[PDB]
This record gives sequence, C-alpha cells and structure tokens, in this order.
Amino acid sequence: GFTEVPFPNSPEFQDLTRFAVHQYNKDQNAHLEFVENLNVKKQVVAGMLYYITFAATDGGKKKIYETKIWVKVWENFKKVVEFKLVGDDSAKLGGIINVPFPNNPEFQDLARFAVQDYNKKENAHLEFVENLNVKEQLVAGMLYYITLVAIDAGKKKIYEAKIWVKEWENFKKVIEFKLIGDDSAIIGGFTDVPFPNNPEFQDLARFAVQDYNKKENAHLEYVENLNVKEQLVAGMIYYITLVATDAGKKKIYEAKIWVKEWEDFKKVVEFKLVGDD
Repeated sequence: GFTEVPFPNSPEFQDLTRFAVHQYNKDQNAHLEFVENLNVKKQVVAGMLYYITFAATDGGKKKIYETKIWVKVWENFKKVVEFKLVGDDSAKLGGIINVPFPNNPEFQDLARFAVQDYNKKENAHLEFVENLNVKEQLVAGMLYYITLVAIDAGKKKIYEAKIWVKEWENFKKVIEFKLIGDDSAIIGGFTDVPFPNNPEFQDLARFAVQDYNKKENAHLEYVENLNVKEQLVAGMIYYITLVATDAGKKKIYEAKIWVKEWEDFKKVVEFKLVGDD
C-alpha cells in the first residue's frame, strides 16, 4: 500500500515533479509551470513508486495535477507511469510511439503472453513466430500495440495485440487481440531493417502503392510501413508490410519488390491485402 510522505516540497520531491512536468510539456508541446507539491505518497514496489499531487499553472491559471513516478535508483531509472489533471475523465494519454526493435525479448514475451491468453479464452492453438511491429503508448501505465505473426492450423497469419502493462507491479493484461489476415511466407533467409520508415523504404512502399493503384484502378492512400525485410539475390528483394487507407479505412498490405539498380530495374512482384477490410 501507499504511504504519506511528511515532506511534500522536498528538493528531491520538487525534483521528481519537474522531471514529470518537463517530459509532459515536451512530449505534448505544452507549458505547465510547477508551483508546489501538494501531497506525496510512496509505494514500495519493484523499486519505489511515488504518487505525486502537485500544483501547476498553465499560463496564469491555477491547476492541480497528479503523477505516478516509478524509480529504481540502483539502475539510474525513473519513468513517468501516469500523468493526470484532476479531475478529467482520464489520464493524459501519450502519443503512440514506434519502437525500433519489435523482437527485443521483452516484446516477444508480451506477444507470447497474448497468444497464450487467446489460446485459453478461445480454446485455440496459435503458435507465435515473430513480431512485425511494436508501438508503445503512455497510458495509466503502458499500452503496447503489437503486430505479430502466429501459426494457426499450420498457416502463418498476422494478429494485433493491445496489451496493458504496469511493469512495477509485474502486471499485464490483453486489452484487445484480433486477427488481421494471412501472412505471405518469405521462403529463404532474410535481413531485418531496424527502421522500416526511412525515406529509402517509404519511397519503395509508395512506389508499390502507386503501382497497385494504377494496375487495379484503386486509390489506396499510403500511411507508413510496419516492417521491412531484405534479401540479396540478383539485385535485392524487399518484403514490405505497410498500412494504407482504403476510403479512410486503415488496411495492412504486404508488398514484394525486386530491385536491380545497375539496370534501373524496379518491379512489384507481389502486392497483397492482409486485412482490416
């Protein structure tokens, strides 16, 4: 349980608050100004957790906020795990930020946790393979958007798991788990691409989208990539998993593009809808 702290505006507590306040202001592009910690609690957890009630003005106007700061001084670690204006319907939700290494074992475990969760709830037998993409969001805690590949009935398919985790509590929970559609198998070895949304790759995916548009009389509107995989052959082949809107509806597609630069050769060999349709 929490515990009252008999020194609200302590230098180290005034420290914690402005750390939170600084991040919010920047991540959100705002200008909260810290005045005074009104109240401070403390919970011994995986490390310490401080629930901080403080006063801030936002261009002259008096406002009360609350933040939950997770700290592990033995790692030089402090993460803001909630930030909220009293009262408001909810906590201040952060932007949905993309995470460049979707297969860092911590997300592989999130993914597996979600796959098993679904296996129990649906009496199913899905089989994880890899993550294609992870997005993170500051909520009350963290929410991860995982786009994964799982083998079902022997066939690779793409699923999306939304999972909520309060890491200081060792707590996690599936918020949403849904089938997107069929994955298209790569066959052979591949190299991953750490940043699937570099200009190089955004231009290739846009090329394929226009190619598909022209060829099927469609009007897909490119949004971004989720994942890029490469392999050297004669020239290079890119396997691109991307989102496009089709009449405002977000869809996922898989493109296969074959490039031979000395030939000025660029060819879309496969472009397929995964799902969301």
